[PDB]
Amino acid sequence: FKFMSYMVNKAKSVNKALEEAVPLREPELKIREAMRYTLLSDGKRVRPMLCLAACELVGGQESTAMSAACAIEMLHASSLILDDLPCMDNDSLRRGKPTNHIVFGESIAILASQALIALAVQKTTSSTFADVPPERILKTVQEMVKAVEGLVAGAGEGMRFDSDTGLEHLEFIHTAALLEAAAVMGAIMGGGSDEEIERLRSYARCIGLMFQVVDDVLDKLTYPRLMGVEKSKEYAERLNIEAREHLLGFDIDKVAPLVSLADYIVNR
Amino acid sequence: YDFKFMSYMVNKAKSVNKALEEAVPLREPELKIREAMRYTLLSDGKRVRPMLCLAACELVGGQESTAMSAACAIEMLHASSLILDDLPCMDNDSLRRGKPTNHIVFGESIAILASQALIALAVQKTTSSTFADVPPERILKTVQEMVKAVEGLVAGQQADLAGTGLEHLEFIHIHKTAALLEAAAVMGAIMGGGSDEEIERLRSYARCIGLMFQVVDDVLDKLTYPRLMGVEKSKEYAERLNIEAREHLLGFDIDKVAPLVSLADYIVNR
Repeated sequence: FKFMSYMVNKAKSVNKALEEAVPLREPELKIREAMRYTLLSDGKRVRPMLCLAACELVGGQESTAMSAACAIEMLHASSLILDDLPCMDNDSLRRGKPTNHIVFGESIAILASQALIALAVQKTTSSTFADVPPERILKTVQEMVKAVEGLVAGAGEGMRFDSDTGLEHLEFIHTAALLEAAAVMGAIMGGGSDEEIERLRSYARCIGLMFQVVDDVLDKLTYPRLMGVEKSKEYAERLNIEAREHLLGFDIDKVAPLVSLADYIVNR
Repeated sequence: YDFKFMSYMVNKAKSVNKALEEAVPLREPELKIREAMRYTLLSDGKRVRPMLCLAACELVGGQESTAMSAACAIEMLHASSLILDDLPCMDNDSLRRGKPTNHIVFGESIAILASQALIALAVQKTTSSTFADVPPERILKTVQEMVKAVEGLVAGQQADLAGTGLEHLEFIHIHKTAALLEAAAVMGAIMGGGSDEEIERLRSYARCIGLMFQVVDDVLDKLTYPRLMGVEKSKEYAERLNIEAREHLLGFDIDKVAPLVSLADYIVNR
């Protein structure tokens, strides 16, 4: 389907706004090259793509959220430069053959991740575009830095014995902030009502969660074995239903792309 | 040794510290990540940058009230970068001032997390300012000033890693050491109501005083300043810096500028 199309187009459209955000120049230069090595590899720009979406959805236009969108992907890149560190997951190679720190060193990787965190902010914060009331960018950056916090953050509590019979029901409790951010920033920039902004953050959570439920199905703690694939799957579809619910309120003519995104997730 | 100033510098420091402590409470969760940030952040300073921020507010006719979130921010960012530079990957320093560093108490994994939470909280706290008795238009200018600071730090941390009159040390120093100082001055200047020119005069002052710290410390003694110079010619650089700094303050109210002059005084009189 074309949802892939258009989906593909946004991604190409984004990839170009990205390559100009971070060009080649001497000062400083490698940090800029390290930035691109991770930032401009092939990836589904889901996060930025969702930003533009949320913007168009609330009655704005794609280019206004473009630099919000560009930053939310910058934060993404800053994070997994850091996640692939030995201190953290220590994934020697992911997607790319080597990871950033394996090519450039831990020192240079870490630095690059910071340059990228500064840059993202500068861009959303680069005052810009539609000359959206600056009162508004604030909330945008706010929500985007609010993101990096819950990103750092990323059981028990309950127990019962039926006795009818040997039941012993035990309950537990248990990220994807960049996704919510993307959604929210975009809705902000495109001129969103407080309540549309929150509808969209609810949505972003649901599809955030059903991404990894679905990916785990494709295979310490996983999402398999606990419960069941038959179970994990239904879970994911229940989420897809909720995501639809949060889309209720918006004009019917514009929710198509987010309805479709949702479905693209679980339909694998 | 000057009192009143110290009295100044101290009461001011206490105000900031109280402001910091409450900005980062010990509440769960990430308990040992709020714990890791607090360890470095709440550790005793040396709260010049926040002072300078606050001073620069008052000088351009603002209240200490207005620039406190900003003052916290810059000291947070100081912390965040400080944690990062200590990392084995980078300067590799187990101890600082007799106590041991963040990552030898919490491990590299948490240290890094703590610095990221700090740089994220730093930014947040400029924008998230009450007393919005002030237009949001130059809260934004404040934020970009903190951005530049961060690029300066990166720039500078990166140059530090390059193990005859070469003197790029000045570049290193400005970029890392002086940047936060300049950010302090300016972010405070901005919040206060300052003209774009009052601001740059402060930015220059902040830079002279920046330089002048590192020149004098080197002296009260892997290239350092007195060696490429010779012990003395460093010591006039200081006072040349010292004067230049003072020049930059000419034009201001000769009352409200007392601390910034006195600050310069203090430093070179070592």
